[PDB]
Amino acid sequence: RIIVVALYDYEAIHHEDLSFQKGDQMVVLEESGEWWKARSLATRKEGYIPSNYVARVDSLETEEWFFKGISRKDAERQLLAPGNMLGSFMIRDSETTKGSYSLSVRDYDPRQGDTVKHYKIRTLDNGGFYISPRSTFSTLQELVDHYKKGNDGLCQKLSVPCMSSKPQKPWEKDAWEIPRESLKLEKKLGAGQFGEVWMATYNKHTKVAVKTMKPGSMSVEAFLAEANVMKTLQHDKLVKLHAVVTKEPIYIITEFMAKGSLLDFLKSDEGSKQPLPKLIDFSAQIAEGMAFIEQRNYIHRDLRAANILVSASLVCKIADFGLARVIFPIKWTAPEAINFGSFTIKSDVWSFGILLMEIVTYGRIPYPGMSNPEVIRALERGYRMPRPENCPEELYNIMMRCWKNRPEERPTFEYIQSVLDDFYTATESQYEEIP
Ligand SMILES: COc1cc(-c2nn(C(C)C)c3ncnc(N)c23)ccc1NC(=O)OC(C)(C)C
Ligand SMILES: [Ca+2]
Ligand SMILES: [Ca+2]
Ligand SMILES: [Cl-]
Repeated sequence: RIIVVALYDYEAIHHEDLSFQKGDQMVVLEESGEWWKARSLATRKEGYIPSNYVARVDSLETEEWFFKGISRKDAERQLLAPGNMLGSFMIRDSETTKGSYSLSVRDYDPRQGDTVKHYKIRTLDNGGFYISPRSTFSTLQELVDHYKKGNDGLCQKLSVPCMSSKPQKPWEKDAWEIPRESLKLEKKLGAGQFGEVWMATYNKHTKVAVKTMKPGSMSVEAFLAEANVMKTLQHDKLVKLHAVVTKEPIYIITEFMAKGSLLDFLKSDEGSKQPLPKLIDFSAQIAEGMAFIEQRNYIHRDLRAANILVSASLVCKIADFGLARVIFPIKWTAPEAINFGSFTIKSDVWSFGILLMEIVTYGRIPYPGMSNPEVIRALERGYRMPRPENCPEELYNIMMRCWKNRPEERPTFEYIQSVLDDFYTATESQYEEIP
C-alpha cells in the first residue's frame, strides 16, 4: 500500500485526471511513467495524476528546503533568481559524490556581489550528517535548524528555503500523433521559405507552438522516422517536442517559449540591459545542450541565435535540432561543410563560436559589411572576426579555438560547457572546506 503526498496544486484539464491541493494524500494504484493512477484520500476519486507532482509521504522531497536532481550550476542559477535573498539556501543531491548531499547558500561580498557558496554534507557511518566534524546532527532537519540560528562557520546564517516553481504539466497520455482538429492556430509568429510558426492551443486547455511545414520534397515517411528519434532527445536545454500531425501539410507541436528567439531577445529593451555574466550564462546553457547532443552522437546542422529559444524565466533552449538533414547561413558554417558538405559535431563547434559572437554583440550580424562570397575568400586567407569592446580576452580565445581550420583541433562541447559554467570561479573555489 503506497501512499504519496502532493507537492503542488493541480487542476484537472483532461477527461480522467484528478484535481488536488498541495498536501493532499493519495493511494497509488498504478505506476506507469509521467501519469500515475491513484485514489485521492480527500475525495475518494480514482484517476490520473502527474508523477512529478507527488512524492512518497515524509520522504526528503516533501521538505521545502530539499531539491532533487539539481546540479551545482542549477543550484546557483536557481538561488541567484529573483525572490531570494541572503541566507537563501537549499539541500540537494551531490553531483560529484553520488549518494550524498550538498548545501548551497546565497551570499554577498562587495568585490563580487551576490554569490552562491557550496558545502559538502558528509554522511556519517552511524547515520548522521556533518559539514564540520566539530558539529554532527541526526537528521538533515537538525542540520538545517542549527545553521539557521547562527553562521557557526558558514558564510551566512540560513534564512529562507530557495524559491521553487511548479514544474510543467506533462503532455496528455498516448497523444504523440494527433488530428488537426485538436489545434487552434491563433497567431503567426514567423514565416519562411519552408513554412510558418504559430502560437496555438491544444484542446482548449494547453498553450503550444506549432510549426507548419509546407509540403516540400520532404518525404512524409522519412520525416516521421527522424521525428521519433528527436522525441527521444529529452533534455532541459532542448525544446520539448510534444506531438505531430501526420498528414500533409505536416504540423510540429512544441512547448511555447514566451520570449521567442534569443536573437530577437538580445535586440530588445530587456536584452540590451543584460550584463556580460548573464550573456555568458546563456552561452553556458547552450553549451550544456550541445554537450548532450554530442553525447548522444547527434548533429544539429543549424546552430545560431535565431534557433535558440528563451523562456519567461530566461532559460535558453535549443530548437530545430537535426531538422536540416531532412529538408544561406554560411556565415555560421564551417569551411569543410561549405566546400565538401561535411557536417560533424566539430562543424557545430565552429557554429557555436560564431553564436558566441552573436551573443556578446547583442545580436549583431556576423561579418558586418561583408557579403557571403567576400567572407569565404577572407577565411581561406586566415581572416577571423576581431574582438569587440565588451568581450573579455578569455572568452575570445574560446571563439578562436572554435574557429580552427582543422576540425579535430576544435574542442568538445563537454570541455566548453565545463569552462563556461565556471568562467568566474577557480576550481579550488567550487566547494568550501570548513574545520
Ligand atoms: C513548434 O515548433 C517549433 C517552434 C519554434 C518557435 N519559434 N518561435 C518564434 C521565434 C517564431 C517560438 N516562440 C515560442 N515557442 C516556440 N516553440 C517558438 C522553434 C522551433 C520549432 N520546432 C522545432 O524545433 O523542431 C524539432 C523540435 C522537431 C526539431
Ligand atoms: Ca566520455
Ligand atoms: Ca574547496
Ligand atoms: Cl483507500
